[PDB]
Amino acid sequence: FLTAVSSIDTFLPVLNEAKLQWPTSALAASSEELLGGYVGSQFYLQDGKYMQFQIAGSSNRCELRQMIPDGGSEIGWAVDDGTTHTATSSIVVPEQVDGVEEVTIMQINSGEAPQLRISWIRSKSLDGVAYEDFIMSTVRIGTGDSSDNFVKTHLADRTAGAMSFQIDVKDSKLTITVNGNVVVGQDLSFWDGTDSCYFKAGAYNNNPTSESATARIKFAALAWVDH
Ligand SMILES: O=C(O)[C@H]1O[C@@H](O[C@H]2[C@H](O)[C@H](O)[C@H](O[C@H]3[C@H](O)[C@H](O)[C@H](O[C@H]4[C@H](O)[C@H](O)[C@H](O)O[C@@H]4C(=O)O)O[C@@H]3C(=O)O)O[C@@H]2C(=O)O)[C@@H](O)[C@@H](O)[C@@H]1O
Repeated sequence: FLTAVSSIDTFLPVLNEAKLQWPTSALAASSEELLGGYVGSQFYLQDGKYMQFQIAGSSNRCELRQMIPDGGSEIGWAVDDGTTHTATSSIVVPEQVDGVEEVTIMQINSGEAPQLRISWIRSKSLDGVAYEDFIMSTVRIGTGDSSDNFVKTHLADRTAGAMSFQIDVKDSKLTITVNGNVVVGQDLSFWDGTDSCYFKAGAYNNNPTSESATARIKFAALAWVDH
């Protein structure tokens, strides 16, 4: 018997502003269904306090997608609309099983390309330095595929305990704060006028080396706010 995330109060504000996609982007459960007790092995309340996401398979996901609150439709905002768009979370990333290589846990996505992905990464060299078992940001500065289209940053090594995140977008600039420390005024002006941006959070499994290996991510808190 699995306990539903909506059975406690902690996540109700964000569930009232999200739909769930599982196991792919095109298969979704509405905000109303989430508030109404949606539960499964992919999305349940773990140890009485964690909104836990689980997913296996290449490019599969169990992920919340920002909606207009109170039964509204899909949100679309712009990096240059003058409003500050903020996402906060507290995440416990447990040890990922063999075959899981990268798990995107928060995003700014849009109808064009992902402006930002915060992901757990097993192993990567960045600007001549090797990092392992760590949290990375990937920001797009163009629409191409080569590395010049991205800015990748080591944010923090994965910790045993909960790790807090804050993503702030205002006036075409991005700030990321991890455990209260600023880790990224990153320019987003390439995306000026893109009116389809939205936040996501959960687990999106990228480039696994086993199709059966299950990514698993635990949220102690998640909120998205517009000021
Ligand atoms: O930097 C290196 O050294 C290596 O980079 C390798 O290329 C990377 C890119 O740098 C990006 O990380 C790129 O991110 C992709 C994701 O792989 C994934 O396709 C994602 O998919 C979106 C998609 O838009 C879809 O519509 C839906 O929204 O799901 C996804 C989402 O929710 O975000 O889109 C990202 C993107 O396009 O920005 O991934 C590649 C990669 O191959 O993994 C590579 O060049 C390697 O050789 C380098 O060593």
